[PDB]
Amino acid sequence: SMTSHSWLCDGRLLCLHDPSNKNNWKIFRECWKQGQPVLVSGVHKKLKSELWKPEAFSQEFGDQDVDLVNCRNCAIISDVKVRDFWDGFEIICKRLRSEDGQPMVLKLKDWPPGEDFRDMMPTRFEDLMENLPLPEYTKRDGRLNLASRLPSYFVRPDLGPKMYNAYGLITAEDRRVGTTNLHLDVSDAVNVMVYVGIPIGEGAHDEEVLKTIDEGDADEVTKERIHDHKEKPGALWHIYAAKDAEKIRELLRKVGEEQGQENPPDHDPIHDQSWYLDQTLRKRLYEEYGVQGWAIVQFLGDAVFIPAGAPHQVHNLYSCIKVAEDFVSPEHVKHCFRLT
Ligand SMILES: Nc1ccccc1Nc1ccccn1
Ligand SMILES: [Cl-]
Ligand SMILES: [Cl-]
Ligand SMILES: [Cl-]
Ligand SMILES: [Cl-]
Ligand SMILES: [Mn+2]
Repeated sequence: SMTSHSWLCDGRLLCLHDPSNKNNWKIFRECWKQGQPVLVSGVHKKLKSELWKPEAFSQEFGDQDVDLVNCRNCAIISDVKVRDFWDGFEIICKRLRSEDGQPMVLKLKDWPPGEDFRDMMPTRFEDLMENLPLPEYTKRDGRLNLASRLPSYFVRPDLGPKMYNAYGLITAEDRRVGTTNLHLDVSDAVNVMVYVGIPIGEGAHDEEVLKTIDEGDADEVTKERIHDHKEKPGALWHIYAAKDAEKIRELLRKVGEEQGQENPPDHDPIHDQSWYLDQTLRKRLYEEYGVQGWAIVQFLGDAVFIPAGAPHQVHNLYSCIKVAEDFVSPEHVKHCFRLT
């Protein structure tokens, strides 16, 4: 039976089922006021699927110059053509190779660059912005988006959206690396999975993906979305409450010191964007500091709502295209104020 919502993370995460329902705010706003993330499924069914394919991005934009990041070691690959990234998205035998001769796991850095998404891709911009869930919060002019209404005493988000494109992490060693390291934003964000690419050439890679989700602490209902409904999983997220950010900074100062980093006692390991919390570090955070997070698997068409101030990290299971929009809800406006 079609239902308004369900729960993940053993009751700790709201999952809304219908992305465009005018009644969603009534369920959403109580969870949001408490500083919880929220998942909305089914956004892919609202979009024009032909606009969100890796082959179309290569054909239309392939001659642009870009930088890539090697996710395994954080090395920058400078001034290559964007087709060198897109043509290897799903076909492993076409990927740029490291010196060891392996195909690299790559992230496309800042593309489209800065605020240029709308100018470069006007049909994509329209398709995304018209189908975002919770539109009074997420649209540039929504009644509960304060972004366009605040004075300079508040940090205002840039004009979006922003596109986040990266290969899937593959090996047992890759389980300890992030696609995007632990960081926080002073604005709220909605992040939509518009495409998941399951590769070929080393296709048969299904078992390291299950072990990553299991060791990632994903709940039993999340696991049933794969085995029972055959949905395509894109990325594993860990999100922490804004109120736990300083305890996470204390853990990462102690670990920085154990590993022989030499940091001033006030330095900010979350702002540095240099850490990925692996199974060892997540268990340490829980046992030693009393901090629990939310382990979230984002499937094709899932929109993840990330509260302002909430530390979070992302680990791609397969090749992903994500599009995100920042906004300023009244619930969380304290996080972007420049005083006290
Ligand atoms: N998605 C949703 C959200 C809030 C309120 C109602 C719905 N819709 C619905 C449709 C059939 C049966 C029961 N609920
Ligand atoms: Cl808050
Ligand atoms: Cl376009
Ligand atoms: Cl709304
Ligand atoms: Cl990062
Ligand atoms: Mn972020």
